[PDB]
Amino acid sequence: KSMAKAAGVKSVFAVGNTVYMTSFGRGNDAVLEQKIVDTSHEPLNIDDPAYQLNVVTMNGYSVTGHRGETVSAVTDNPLRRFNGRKPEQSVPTDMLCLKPTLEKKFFGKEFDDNIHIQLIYNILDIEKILAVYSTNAIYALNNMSADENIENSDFFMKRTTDETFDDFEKKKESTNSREKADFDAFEKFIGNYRLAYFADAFYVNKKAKNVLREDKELYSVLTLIGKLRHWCVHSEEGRAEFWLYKLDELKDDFKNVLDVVYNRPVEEINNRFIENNKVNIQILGSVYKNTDIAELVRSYYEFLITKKYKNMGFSIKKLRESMLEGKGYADKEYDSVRNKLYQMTDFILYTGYINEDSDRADDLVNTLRSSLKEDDKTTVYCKEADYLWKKYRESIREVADALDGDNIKKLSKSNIEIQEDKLRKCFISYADSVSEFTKLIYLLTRFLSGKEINDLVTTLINKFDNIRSFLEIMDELGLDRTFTAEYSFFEGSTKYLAELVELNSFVKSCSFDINAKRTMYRDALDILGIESDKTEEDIEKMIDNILQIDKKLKKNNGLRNFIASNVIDSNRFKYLVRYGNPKKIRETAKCKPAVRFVLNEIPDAQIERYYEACCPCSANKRREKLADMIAEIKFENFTSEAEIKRKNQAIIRLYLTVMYIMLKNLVNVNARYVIAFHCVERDTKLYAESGLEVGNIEKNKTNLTMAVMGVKLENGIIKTEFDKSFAENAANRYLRNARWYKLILDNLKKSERAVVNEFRNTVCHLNAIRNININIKEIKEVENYFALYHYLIQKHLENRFADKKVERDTGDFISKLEEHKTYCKDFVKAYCTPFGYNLVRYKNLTIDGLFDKNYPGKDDS
RNA sequence: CACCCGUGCAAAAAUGCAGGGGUCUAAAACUGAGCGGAUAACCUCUCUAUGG
RNA sequence: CCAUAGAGAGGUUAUCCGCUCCA
Ligand SMILES: [Mg+2]
Ligand SMILES: [Mg+2]
Repeated sequence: KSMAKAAGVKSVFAVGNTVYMTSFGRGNDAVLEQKIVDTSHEPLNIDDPAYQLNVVTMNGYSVTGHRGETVSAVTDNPLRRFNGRKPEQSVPTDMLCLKPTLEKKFFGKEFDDNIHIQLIYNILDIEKILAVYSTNAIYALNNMSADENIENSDFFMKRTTDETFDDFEKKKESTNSREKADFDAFEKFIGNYRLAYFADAFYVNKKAKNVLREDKELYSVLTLIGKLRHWCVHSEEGRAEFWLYKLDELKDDFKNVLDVVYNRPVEEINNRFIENNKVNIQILGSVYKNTDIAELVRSYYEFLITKKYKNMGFSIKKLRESMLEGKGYADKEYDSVRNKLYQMTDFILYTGYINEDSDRADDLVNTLRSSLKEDDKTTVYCKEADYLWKKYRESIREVADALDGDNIKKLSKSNIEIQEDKLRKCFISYADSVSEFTKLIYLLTRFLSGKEINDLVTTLINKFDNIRSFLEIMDELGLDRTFTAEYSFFEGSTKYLAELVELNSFVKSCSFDINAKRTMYRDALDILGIESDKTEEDIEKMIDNILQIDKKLKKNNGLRNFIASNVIDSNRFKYLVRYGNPKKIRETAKCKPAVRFVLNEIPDAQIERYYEACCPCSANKRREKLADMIAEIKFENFTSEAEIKRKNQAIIRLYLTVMYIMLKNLVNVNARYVIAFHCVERDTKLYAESGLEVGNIEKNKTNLTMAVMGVKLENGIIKTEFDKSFAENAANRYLRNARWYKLILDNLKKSERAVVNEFRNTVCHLNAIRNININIKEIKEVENYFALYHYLIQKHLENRFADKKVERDTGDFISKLEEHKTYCKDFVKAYCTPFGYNLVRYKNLTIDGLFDKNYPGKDDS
């Protein structure tokens, strides 16, 4: 929407007395355009300008650019920020007024410019996007313990890298009671049958078989994840504050375990590439007679794994099926080998366009870049496809007639020896030459969904690209880039970016272990709610009897083998079994308002499909009628009678989707408050250095927002009222406003230290939705996930504060929370006060409508 | 539809207009041609399992 | 033999995140 950004004005920096401007270069690169010194402009980039200045004024610059459509826009002078209607030109400061402190921390001294602060804030944001995912992985691992009752377990909380497994093993005969339980929890964790759900991190493939890793390696993985969560959320004093940025000093055991876990896919991709694609390689070698097979395998590797020339500027898939349309290859005979035939045809087209038809590819991309309507694009594709078919008909037929029958088997067993030294110089780098930060990121991604795997890496790509662009900009201007010894990790930001993009080239979701079907069957029974009178030591025997494991399902066993054949292998069940406690997600599925409201986010196509598969007329009554089908699903104990069974068998996928969506987005909601508390700790640490008496944050979490606001606690409560002088003497720019200072003070006067402490503990340990089955029991309506999550956490707080002394404000809040079966809109802003020093974050995390980026709504005062 | 900042005009403190903000929040960037990952329907084959 | 379910292969249509090239 910003016409200034549309016209190409990437940034407006301000260093010293001058002001520099930049434009959008190639991708995320920034290129200087011109500099301003007191309404006098000296242009830069004379060779290829991006925009020109029409009139330059003290309070703004007018530009016109030709990025897309010629649009004229106006920018504002950075030196004039906070210098309007009441020394008129100075470098702007941040909202928190921590710019000098952050600069003196990251770099060796103060800087009289606002370029370094943006890089520092990007570095800070790197930690923000890691705490959300790191505490999410810890949620899954801690939840894999399958605790049935109320669970407050904390295993990874105490884990630290400073001690190795040799010292940890010394706690077996230790005379301290706490260390006994510390070791017993680890023993129970490694003895768990559900570690097979993360076989890529907990299992090693050594006919051979994949077995559980050694205890030392399991402990190292667990300690690494726990310490990453600890460092991401908390802010430790001393050298522990720079653990992620000085992972070089990790112990030998942790280094070796990181190397081993990272080497698992790379060895599977490089060392057995020929063995995995032998049939295709041999067929292509027979086709391309004149080429060298050593170069052919390298080209195939570039086409499949690296995929660096694949961005040819046109859709090879669409080209291939415009070429093959209307021919004999659409028959039902070739679907058994389509997966190889189509890919080999794509490789043939890609090689042709790379080598001999590069000019034709350039002409095609030029024509496509100026295309008007959809009719033109398909016509150009049809013409190119006609040429490609007339050129490659014989080769395609030769491939197709040698891709069936005994020939596939013969080429699948025949040995092929190939000089591979050419392929080595293109193989993706092993763990030997890959940095510990990226290896740790890879290890972390083993414990979360594939969608979050992509999101976590890509955000890191963007952040490191921004860091690199900022660093490059300050080298052109002659500024200082050299970080202090604490943060020297960022000097190699280019190589970290390269390693991260290389990792993203091949990263996939977590992989199960083939010997993990009995546990998944039991888990599916628990999730669907099928119960048996048999004990724990007999249900396993019954599962072994039915499976007789490579499955051998007996005849006419009914739901017993129906589940084993149709619900263990489902992708939805794979997603849900590693996320959410199986014996708990059934009870929360009984919340009719919760399932009814979550069904609104489900696509109107999925809803129609599953309504047509259960009932035999508006969408609202459709959703309502299928919501109670999801809620009260039932089965047997372990015409219409079979019909009501088939209905519940059909509703299984929608049930699993509903549960997974609810749990995932509730954890996403909790991630915001995890980030907020991390920020509170970090900013307390920063303000402590700047010269502000912040007190002890651990005792009272509102100490930051009290010291910044200027108030203090005496006799347990604040004895200071509103006075306009306090607003203007605030430590940061957020609280300089009188009305919001007053509102934050008012909400702060009705909070409790213990309540805020437990809010912090519940947000960090994720207990609010770990005991979701208890805290969701009585809800009248659900309006959004903000409301649902806050109801859950308020119910948890009331449940624990049942017998402890609670003062008038919290008592009134709990009374409201019990009278109305919905979250109390005042309790949230009462216990959200530790974020008051950051007013925008505080308002985002208190009133809904402002909470969600994708769901804007009206804000009430 | 949040917060802050610039300018213009009523006005004694804020409103109305029009803009900017990687240095505000999970939150800087318009269009076309594509690439990778993930999800959700529909069509056609193959392999399943439940039922009449 | 028909109904339903779930997987694998190939396409089609939305959607989100990131990246390359051009204007
Ligand atoms: Mg904690
Ligand atoms: Mg930012």
